[PDB]
Amino acid sequence: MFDVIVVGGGPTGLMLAGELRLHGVRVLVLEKETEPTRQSRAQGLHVRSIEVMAQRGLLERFLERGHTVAVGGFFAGLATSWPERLDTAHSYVLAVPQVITEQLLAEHATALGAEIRRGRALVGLRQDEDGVTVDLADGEQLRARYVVGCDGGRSTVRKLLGVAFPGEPSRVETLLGEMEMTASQEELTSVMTEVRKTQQRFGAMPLGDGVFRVVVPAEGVAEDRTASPTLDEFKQQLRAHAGTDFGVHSPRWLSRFGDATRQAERYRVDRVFLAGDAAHIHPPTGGQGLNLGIQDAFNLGWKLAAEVDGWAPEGLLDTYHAERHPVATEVLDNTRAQIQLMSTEPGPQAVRRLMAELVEFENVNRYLIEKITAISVRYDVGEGHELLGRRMRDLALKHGRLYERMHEGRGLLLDQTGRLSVAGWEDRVDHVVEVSEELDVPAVLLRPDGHVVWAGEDQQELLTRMPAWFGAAT
Ligand SMILES: Cc1cc2nc3c(=O)[nH]c(=O)nc-3n(C[C@H](O)[C@H](O)[C@H](O)COP(=O)(O)OP(=O)(O)OC[C@H]3O[C@@H](n4cnc5c(N)ncnc54)[C@H](O)[C@@H]3O)c2cc1C
Ligand SMILES: [Cl-]
Ligand SMILES: [Cl-]
Ligand SMILES: [Cl-]
Repeated sequence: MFDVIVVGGGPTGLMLAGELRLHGVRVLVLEKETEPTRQSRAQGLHVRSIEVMAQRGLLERFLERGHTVAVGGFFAGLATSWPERLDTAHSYVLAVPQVITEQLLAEHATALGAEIRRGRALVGLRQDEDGVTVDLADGEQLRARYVVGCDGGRSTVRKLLGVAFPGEPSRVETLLGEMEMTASQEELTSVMTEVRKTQQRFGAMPLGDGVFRVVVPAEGVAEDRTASPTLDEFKQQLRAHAGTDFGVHSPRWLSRFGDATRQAERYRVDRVFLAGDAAHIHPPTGGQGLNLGIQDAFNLGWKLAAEVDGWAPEGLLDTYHAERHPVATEVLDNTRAQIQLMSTEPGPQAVRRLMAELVEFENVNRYLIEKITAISVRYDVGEGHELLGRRMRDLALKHGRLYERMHEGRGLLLDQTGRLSVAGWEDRVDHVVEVSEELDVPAVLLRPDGHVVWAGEDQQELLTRMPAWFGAAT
């Protein structure tokens, strides 16, 4: 049998498979699609996702296949500028296609020793008090201690548990397409900016290889929710919302996505977990579905690997739902506000003009970017320092950065004075003694995902918060 079986070869399951392999966990990735989909969904990581890869040393391969972008207009298309005093060392946006993002995460999980069986489709599942039984379409049963559901928005695992999926349905659908056009490239650059003053969800971005990525609003709601949109439909929407069809060339692939904002009610149902789109779906327009799914698995990874090793605290796995469900609600809630600001009605247009006056303030622009990039996410840990909950930025230490010592996914203890020590938790927590100037506190205790659970200078105060997140001593 296996220790953990994840259901989904997407960027969420691959990120969870790598986090579990850092602790020697026999994992198994079940993916329905044999060949990975060539549909370029997302187009890059945000600041927090960039920091997540840096904590594992995966940032080099991402930066080799992409390029950094520091512009304005990521919040509801409000074309501004990038903030100045952004509390993060990776204050930029890496532009990598999701196909490359899934490719690097799959190669890293395979390099760490993860069974990725492509072509296996989960049909049914059931669980006892000792493990979970998985029934595949081919008829092969698989026993596992814990199973996590990363099988996308139409999650089969979620339906096999009764976990409700409440939220608002799809009301405003949009058309996306990677293509070229008979119109000049320089001519479209001057046309999009003029129409964007009213219809904000009309865009066009180049890919360098001669093709572009044009997103055009659609009319009505499609009843199939999976039917291939015709090319004549694409030009009819381009001529109605932009005044010119551009005469498109060869289209690589077309799609039509909705704006249904739904979120799972339970993230854990006793040995079965949900992550990524399996636990929350929201519109791609103002979306963090790739950033959220990565950070969801980045939160569950070290926690689930702590249970199979036997040192996890009592209700550690219960905190996955208690910490990643509110993050999905506020994200999903922000996506609705961003589409609302993109509405063409005279009401929402007046609110967008008010927001445009407020984003001129740097603190307002910084607050929105810190919330969108998810670098301001703060969990509930307890009472104490002002750092309790938030992650720790890449602090420049005396010898190298800070994220260069967290590759093994172990507990970190930044000790600037050296008088603090770990007694009995050496098997889970390291002891980095490096003086930093960006840190105004004597010592910080970091969870494997970077979030702070203790900050101070007392040894006895350290002895209080150590077993709360790392179990008892040896
Ligand atoms: C057009 C578009 C643009 C987007 N743009 C962005 C963006 O700019 N930024 C951003 O952050 N997010 C963006 N997103 C959202 C983000 O891409 C998704 O949320 C993300 O792909 C979901 O990650 P996941 O691995 O959890 O889901 P998936 O990638 O859907 O993973 C599910 C995988 O498991 C497989 N599977 C399904 N059911 C089963 C089963 N029963 N058994 C086995 N395997 C199964 C599926 O075939 C699939 O391969 C966009 C989404 C879309 C559609
Ligand atoms: Cl605007
Ligand atoms: Cl760097
Ligand atoms: Cl102003």
